[PDB]
Amino acid sequence: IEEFYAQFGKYILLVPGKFTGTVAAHDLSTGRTLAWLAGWNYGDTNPIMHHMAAFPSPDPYKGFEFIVNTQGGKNLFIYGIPTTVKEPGEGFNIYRVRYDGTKFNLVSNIAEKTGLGLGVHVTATPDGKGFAVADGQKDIFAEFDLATESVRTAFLVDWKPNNSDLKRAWLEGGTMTITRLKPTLPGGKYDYTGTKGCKIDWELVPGGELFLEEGKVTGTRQTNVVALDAFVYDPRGRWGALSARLPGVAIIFDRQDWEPVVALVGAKGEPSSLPVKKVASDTWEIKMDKVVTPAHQAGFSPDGKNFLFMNGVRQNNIMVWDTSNHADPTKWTKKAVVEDPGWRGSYPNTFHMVFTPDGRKVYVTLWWPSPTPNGIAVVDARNWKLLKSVDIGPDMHTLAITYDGKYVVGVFSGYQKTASGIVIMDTKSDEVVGILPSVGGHHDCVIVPKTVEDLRCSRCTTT
Amino acid sequence: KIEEFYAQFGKYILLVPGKFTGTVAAHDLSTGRTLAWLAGWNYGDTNPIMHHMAAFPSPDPYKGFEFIVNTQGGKNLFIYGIPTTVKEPGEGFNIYRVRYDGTKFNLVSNIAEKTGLGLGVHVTATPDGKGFAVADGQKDIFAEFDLATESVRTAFLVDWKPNNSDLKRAWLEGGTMTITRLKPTLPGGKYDYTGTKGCKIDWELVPGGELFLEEGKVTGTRQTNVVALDAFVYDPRGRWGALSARLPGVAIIFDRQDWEPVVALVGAKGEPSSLPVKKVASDTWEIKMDKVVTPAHQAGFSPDGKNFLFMNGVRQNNIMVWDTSNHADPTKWTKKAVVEDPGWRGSYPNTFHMVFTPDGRKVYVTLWWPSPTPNGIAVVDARNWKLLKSVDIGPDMHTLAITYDGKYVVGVFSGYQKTASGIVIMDTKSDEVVGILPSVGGHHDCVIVPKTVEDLRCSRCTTT
Ligand SMILES: [Cu+2]
Ligand SMILES: [Cu+2]
Ligand SMILES: [Cu+2]
Ligand SMILES: [Cu+2]
Ligand SMILES: [Cu+2]
Ligand SMILES: [Cu+2]
Ligand SMILES: [Cu+2]
Ligand code: NA
Repeated sequence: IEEFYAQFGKYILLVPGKFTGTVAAHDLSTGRTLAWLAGWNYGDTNPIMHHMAAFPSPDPYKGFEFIVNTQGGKNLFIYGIPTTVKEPGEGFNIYRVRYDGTKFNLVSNIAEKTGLGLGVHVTATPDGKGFAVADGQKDIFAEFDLATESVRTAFLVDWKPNNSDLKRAWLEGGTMTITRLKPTLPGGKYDYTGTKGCKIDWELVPGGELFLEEGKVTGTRQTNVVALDAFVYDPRGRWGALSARLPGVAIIFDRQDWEPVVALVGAKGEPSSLPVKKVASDTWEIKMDKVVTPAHQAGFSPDGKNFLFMNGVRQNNIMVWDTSNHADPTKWTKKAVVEDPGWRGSYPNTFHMVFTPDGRKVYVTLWWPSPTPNGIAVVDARNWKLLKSVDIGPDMHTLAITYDGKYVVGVFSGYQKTASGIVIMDTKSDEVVGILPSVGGHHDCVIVPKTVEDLRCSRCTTT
Repeated sequence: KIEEFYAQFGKYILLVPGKFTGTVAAHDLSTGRTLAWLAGWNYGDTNPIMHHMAAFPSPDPYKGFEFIVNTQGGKNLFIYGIPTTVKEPGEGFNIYRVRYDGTKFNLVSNIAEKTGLGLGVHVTATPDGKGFAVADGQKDIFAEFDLATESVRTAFLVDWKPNNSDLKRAWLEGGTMTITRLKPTLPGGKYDYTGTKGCKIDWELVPGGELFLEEGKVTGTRQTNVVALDAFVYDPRGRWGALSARLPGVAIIFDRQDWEPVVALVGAKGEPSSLPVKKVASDTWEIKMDKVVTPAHQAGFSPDGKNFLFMNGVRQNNIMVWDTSNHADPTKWTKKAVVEDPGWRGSYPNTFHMVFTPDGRKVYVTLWWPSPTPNGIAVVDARNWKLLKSVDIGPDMHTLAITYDGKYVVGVFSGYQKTASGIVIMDTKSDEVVGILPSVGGHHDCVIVPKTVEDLRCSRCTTT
């Protein structure tokens, strides 16, 4: 067994636990868990540990830092756990955690310091000195400076539907408005702690994008939701892509002047992009005459020359843009679309991804609801053809890769109530080399990076 | 491919509680998958220190099984170094029945709320698989429960009256231990001991913590009346149970047929095998001790029931063994061997949790130390009563279970709730570690789901 682990190399796997309330680092070279922390011990009464990213450390085994965030409110009530809790904790914390070579230290709550409570993807910036967080119930994203724990920028995104009827509010198109946000409380604090700011009272769960149009999700501004998901970074610098699941759009922002420059449109058969028009000193718009399908997971390739966005449910595919023109995102155009006849139903959804460091392949999860086994698609990232699908387990989420390129490491999470695990796949044979047990509902995972170059294949360039 | 690893382990499911993680989980050791987990805080349990557990026989665990897991609460949250600013920790002391249904866990009931008894230390299944006991060493109460009707069969309180009321001498100089059969005091035949109610001390005497009380490190309203009950372990032959009391270093044998204590075994080397029990009221018994030589903690019978072990701790670190082959008469149980080692002569290691092989030829015993000394597993020849070998594992070693075919010991270590943790598997032929699996857990227990009553002889029933 130690022979088993000695193949993997000295890589540390970090995972949040979703409804377990924990975060944990595992030493893939020995099978030992190095450290873990349980949010509830600190008085977080609803620690839905959601997403995270880790910063470059010259020796992760001596120390490393990471951000992990949580959801809260009625997000406790949507995974089927028959809890009698009446008033769930507000959550939406953004925790800075440092491993000191023995234990995790809860260093700070960045959500409490800044007033932005945001509970979906966390991504590191490519120089490892800042991070972004987005939220799909509030439709806000921000980028943060790690050293000062302060907001660099924050934006609200809003939908104005053509047809105010809920079932048609996205299908018949609408106007997306992007507004740069400014702090409203004393001290330069934002007023978005806890559940404050929500358009809907819980998130749109994996594979659940259409649940809002279907009348399944309560809240006060249902038809104004776009479900922001993530801000992923071009590894070349300068640009980030903000995914918005309901319009199926990735808005490219220029991080130099903090403006949106163009809007990629996910659906197959739809234009490569739509323009972003500025309408006010801090406000921009995108007009869409229709929305063919929602989309979710998004990512750049290691060299930044491709960007992927996974259309889901109304279409299940991998949409690929040629992003090789780093100077001009209005040049980025659809170059390929990975499809398969077996993805013609509502599920599976093409899901989380990770590229090999050499950019030659991308691994993409295939998610279904219970009880179909969920899996990993292996895709040739030179000719954009599906090579292989491999079944893994129920409710498969994210993939990380060891930074030598030799093993993909993924998690599945049992819909928070059935089987869960860590899977390791050998990238030479594309076969599963083992399952390790995992007490986790993880929707995320990362391998602690040593360099900035490692972030190109980490929770920086992709979800 | 680890599947080669896992195919050798066999079809066995390991359950572990997470202590400070607040979870309980089952792992399928044949595939490495976690079958199901549950997080107590999801259910509104704000301080779910998931502590001890026992599982009941199931003809096919993979299609379903049930278990009990209980929790601690109150200031137990504050004793493992976690820099929490929480000021009003949940009261805790829940006892949960959980059922795996082949797909997920189902929190079937809260037996503490149902019965009125909040007891947060060892859980042990009875030999027939139809009942279970739970003991508590801050309240010094234990009870046996009927699983089917989720009711109390019997409950007892145990109290110490010291010869010397000075806290540092309150055990050393002896005292009277009083055992009282309790009656429910609330409507519905409920007891009144939910949450922190009944505590004599405000937290459990932590692993390796026995004397923290005499040295004045532990607050509480009845500090010199504590005996720190630990567990009620069962004779696999039936009839008898042994209730361990850490501070007096005694295991009180009870006759489960009429629920009376019958004899008190005394742990310490050089002291008598046992002391008599005197009945002094319809519901009250006494044991008199002229002194207490050392505390004792882990306790258990061999699978055949003919030996009983009690681990002396801190004043002496040894394994005391009684000949219990006389099933008819516990007053005849007499010390027959003690396992000692030069390396056991400091305060630690403390011989701790244990598991015997199905054939009874060996017993594996945890060696626990405070950080930063590597903790491990001792392998003891259970026929000649000699230490064969010690193996280093990792920090904060806890319990050991064994697969029912006898091939693998499976143990947990728990990082003092802050550092490294994991599940260790040890081949019982070579007595070497055959590897570590990751584990997000602070587990102080673990059990492999049994299929038969015979399996329980090597599970959380005969030993802790
Ligand atoms: Cu996402
Ligand atoms: Cu996911
Ligand atoms: Cu998620
Ligand atoms: Cu114990
Ligand atoms: Cu007999
Ligand atoms: Cu223990
Ligand atoms: Cu414990
Ligand atoms: Na009797």
